[PDB]
Amino acid sequence: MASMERFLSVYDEVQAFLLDQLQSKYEIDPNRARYLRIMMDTTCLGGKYFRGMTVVNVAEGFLAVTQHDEATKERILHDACVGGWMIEFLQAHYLVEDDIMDGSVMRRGKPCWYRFPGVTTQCAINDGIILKSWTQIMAWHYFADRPFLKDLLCLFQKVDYATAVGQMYDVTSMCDSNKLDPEVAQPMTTDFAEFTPAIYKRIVKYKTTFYTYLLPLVMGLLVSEAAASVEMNLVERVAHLIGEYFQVQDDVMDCFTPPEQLGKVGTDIEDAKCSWLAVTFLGKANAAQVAEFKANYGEKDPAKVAVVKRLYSKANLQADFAAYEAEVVREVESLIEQLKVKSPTFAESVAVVWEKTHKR
Amino acid sequence: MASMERFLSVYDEVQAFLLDQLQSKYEIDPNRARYLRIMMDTTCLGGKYFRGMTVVNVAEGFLAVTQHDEATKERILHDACVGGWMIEFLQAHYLVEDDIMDGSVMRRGKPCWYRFPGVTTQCAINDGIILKSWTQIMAWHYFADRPFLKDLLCLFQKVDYATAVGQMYDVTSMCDSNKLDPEVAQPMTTDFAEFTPAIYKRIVKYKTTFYTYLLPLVMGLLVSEAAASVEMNLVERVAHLIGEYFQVQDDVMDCFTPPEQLGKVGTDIEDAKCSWLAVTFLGKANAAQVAEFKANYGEKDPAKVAVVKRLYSKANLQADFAAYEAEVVREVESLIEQLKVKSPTFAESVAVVWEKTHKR
Ligand SMILES: O=C(c1ccccc1)N1C[C@@H](CO)[C@@H]2Oc3ccccc3[C@@H]21
Ligand SMILES: O=C(c1ccccc1)N1C[C@@H](CO)[C@@H]2Oc3ccccc3[C@@H]21
Ligand SMILES: [Zn+2]
Ligand SMILES: [Zn+2]
Ligand SMILES: [Zn+2]
Ligand SMILES: [Zn+2]
Repeated sequence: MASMERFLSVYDEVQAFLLDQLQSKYEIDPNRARYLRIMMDTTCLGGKYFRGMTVVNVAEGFLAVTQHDEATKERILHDACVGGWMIEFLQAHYLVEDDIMDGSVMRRGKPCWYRFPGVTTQCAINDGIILKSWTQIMAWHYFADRPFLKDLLCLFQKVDYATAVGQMYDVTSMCDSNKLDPEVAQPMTTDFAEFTPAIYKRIVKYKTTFYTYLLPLVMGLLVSEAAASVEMNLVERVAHLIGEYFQVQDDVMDCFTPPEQLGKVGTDIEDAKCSWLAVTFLGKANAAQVAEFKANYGEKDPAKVAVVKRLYSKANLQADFAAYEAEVVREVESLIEQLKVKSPTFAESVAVVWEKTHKR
Repeated sequence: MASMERFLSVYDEVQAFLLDQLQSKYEIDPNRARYLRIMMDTTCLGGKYFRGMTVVNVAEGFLAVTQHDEATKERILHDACVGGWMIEFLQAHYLVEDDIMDGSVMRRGKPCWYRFPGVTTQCAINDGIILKSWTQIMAWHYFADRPFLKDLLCLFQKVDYATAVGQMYDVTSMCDSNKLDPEVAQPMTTDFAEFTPAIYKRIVKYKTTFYTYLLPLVMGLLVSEAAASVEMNLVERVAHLIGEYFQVQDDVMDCFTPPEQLGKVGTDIEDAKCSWLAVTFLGKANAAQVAEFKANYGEKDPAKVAVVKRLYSKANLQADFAAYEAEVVREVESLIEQLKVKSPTFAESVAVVWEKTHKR
């Protein structure tokens, strides 16, 4: 069976399980079951399933070099699918809640969930709660007797938390830290002193890299009972590096990719986000350019946004991007080499992860 | 040591733990640590701590009849405190997110978290996420080697899920079930055919009773390694009964308790909630009264809300309330008797739970 069809089949299985359980144990009625079914589909399906498929790919790599009964190979692949769906549902949770938090309009060329007419924010916030709760229901049901259950729940839990911490770093990235205070409405920074490499890296590491790259890789290891074929500190380092790169690309596309291709109208400039463009721009700008940036960034006014875009184009950031990319290729290659020592298989899965990120 | 001072001390301990861990492992800075500290205090403190103190009270009951080393008694009490805080933090999560969902203005005579000037909905939604994530951090840290860890995590997880399902039942309680559809903006019911005893009971059982009464009771059992002194089906039945009563009282107060005493301006009538008042009213009204109710319920207009209030006063619901109360006293007493068979101690803790609910 091809991996994707296995993964998609398991979605139908897991869906059926969750909805049958709501009927048998939670007293649900058919219409509310249907609402949840549609919610699940709308929020969890239609992306590339990169995250969930990474769990499957890591597990397949181990299967090719480890002796097992056929039924064991099936059980491991089933588990890697369930585990992959746990990640996809965790993402779904964060995309639902993030879109409400940010007042986002679209996602993947469709309206954000909360904007569907029969949803509304009042329901959507809870719908996103349910999404994450379903990850735990999946784990407890499918992995009840598994030796990796403890480690998988503990890992999931740390990654979820890291992600919410990351979200906090992100939403607060345009405030001055010394001014944070629940009692006082928060001004946007005027100095941009916090738009640094170190601060950017912190936002991205927590907000994205733990759930997008560390969790799929380590989950594949856990369902394969392979966590001793790796040095975990290498896995962490390479995850943090590739994830950073992913976000840098996402940031560039927010400003420069046509909305029909992006699946949304990018607003990082108006939202005053700590983007790779803004930090790299401020890293090379002269006094006049810095001043022009301050006068126009973080404003909904299209005139001011076009001024920021012009400032980015004029500042030749494509060159800094090529240079960053070179350095990431170097470091990722180095880490892949170091991972070959203990597991050539795992190293190859990481190479694939990197190719899929680097090319897209 | 008196139970409350132990419980409050453990809050400071747990706080310190969480915030020290953010600094040592999550790269947090002092100002964001302070924001989180203030968030935690604001959202988790200042209620009666009924839920968390129930875990402590159940555990103390067992201590009085079970032989243990002093250090064991301390360890059990510490665990019951941590477990109680897990529940208080879970509530905090749900109150933060519910207040945003409902556009609530106050809670306990203070502004809802999301309305603090330096919070905003964008941060508050994530703050409520963090709140729940902290329950898991607490459990994994404090209960890492405990024999009850699995059962406690699995129970917590089921109660959280039940609660979010309950939230869905609640927010959708004024729609006609056959009309639920993410694609279509939802009209309020015109027939009120779903304002029934069975439907009300379902909302309350899931939205409130699992986290307010079942979880504190069973958590006390788990931290005491006492789950075999009880018949779990009795524990469930008595929790569901007392919790229902709690909600019925809450519903009456929403309409009839002065706002300064309530800690908020009640809006169940304007929000078209499936309240005990509306279901009991529709259970005894004549055709004219039903029609007047339909013409005025679920509208912000104060004139229409006063008409609904007048309809409730005129319909002598205090009498139905006294009758309900009598029947609950009966049934709770019966269940307490049945629980004395296996554990007089546990039965007494349940009696206390009931006294504190029944009197308040
Ligand atoms: O893109 C690069 C880069 C790095 C190494 C070699 C060549 C280019 N940099 C360095 C800083 C320039 O302002 C920016 O901080 C960053 C933090 C994380 C990821 C990326 C960047 C940005
Ligand atoms: O309050 C009572 C009651 C019950 C038993 C004896 C005396 C009074 N009832 C019965 C139904 C009247 O419309 C209401 O459905 C309910 C569902 C749950 C809790 C409470 C009620 C309400
Ligand atoms: Zn966001
Ligand atoms: Zn982006
Ligand atoms: Zn609510
Ligand atoms: Zn209420």
